[PDB]
Order: sequence, then C-alpha cells, then structure tokens
Amino acid sequence: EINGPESVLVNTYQWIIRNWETVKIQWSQNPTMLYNKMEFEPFQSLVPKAIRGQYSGFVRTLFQQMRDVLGTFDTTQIIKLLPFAAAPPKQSRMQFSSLTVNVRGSGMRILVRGNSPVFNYNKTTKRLTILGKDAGTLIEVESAVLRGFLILGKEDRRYGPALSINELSNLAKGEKANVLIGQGDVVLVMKRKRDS
Repeated sequence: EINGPESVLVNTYQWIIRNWETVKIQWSQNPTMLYNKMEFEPFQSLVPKAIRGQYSGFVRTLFQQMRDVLGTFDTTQIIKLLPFAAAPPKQSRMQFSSLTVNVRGSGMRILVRGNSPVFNYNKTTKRLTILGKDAGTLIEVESAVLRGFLILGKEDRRYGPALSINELSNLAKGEKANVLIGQGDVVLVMKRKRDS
C-alpha cells in the first residue's frame, strides 16, 4: 500500500517481519549490506533530513553494542530501530530517547525504549502494530538503548537520584547511575569500559 507516509511505515515493518529469518542473519553477519538495502529508502524519506545521519550513527552503535554484549539479543529492538540505520552515519555524543519520522507534517516519535503511537509491540500476542495497522506477528540487560551504556536493570537507590539522559556525560567508565530513561521509568545503567 503506497497511500502516503503511514503506508510507507507499515510496509517497512511488515517487510522486516516477513523477511526476519534472513534479515536476522544479515544483521549479525553483514550489517553494511542490510543497512544499504534499497527497501529502506522509503522510510528514510520520512526521516528529517537534518538528523538522519546522526540517527543512523546512533542506531549503528547500539546494534554493535548488542552484537558485542553476549546474551542481549532483542528482536523487537532490532526490528524497530533497523530502518534508522539505513542513512549514511554521522557521529555525535548525543543520546536519543526518540527517533522521529515525518507523517503529513507531524513529527512522530518512535521511542527507543518501549512502545509508542508509531511502534507498538504486544508481547503476549507477538503482534506488531504500526500506527494502528497490523504489521504481523513475530515468530519466537539492555545493550541497544543508550550509546556507551548498558541498562543493568531496575533502579538501584544506592546509586542515588536519577540523572536525565543528558547528564550522563559526567559518568566515568565502569561508573553506574540511575537514569530517567523514558515513560515513568528509572533504570540502573553503567557506562561501558568498551566502545562499540
């Protein structure tokens, strides 16, 4: 269905679920090829031109963190963020809690952690809904939310008051803090000793 921006989004994610068995493998083994797939061009046209590259740099880094940190594979996070990795990457130190696509003049937020009006995944039914439309069902520590950090788990009061995602510049490597990550949530994070 190519009736406007909403159709482009729904179809992009439908294509990923449809092709997930091959897409998974390529994501693991040959990501440049996956990111360069011409099927991500439509989605990319909806991503604000001024920030596409940074978004991609950001998402490419998260994906590498996931590849490097054993046991942190997260299918829905990979599916959600994948189209944003299709831009030529530009680096920054910026942390994004949401990634915007432009739908008829409106800037729609795809939240990096969790569900949003654009990307809603039902963990029980395994159904992915995209702006109201079914994109299909998925057949069966957070390493791909913040750039340079792992989310270790729920808030640990011992590490004190929660920082905003913006105040994490001040952490040393190996250091941990609570972070207001989005929604009602505070989570314990650790700045990584490795770069990805």
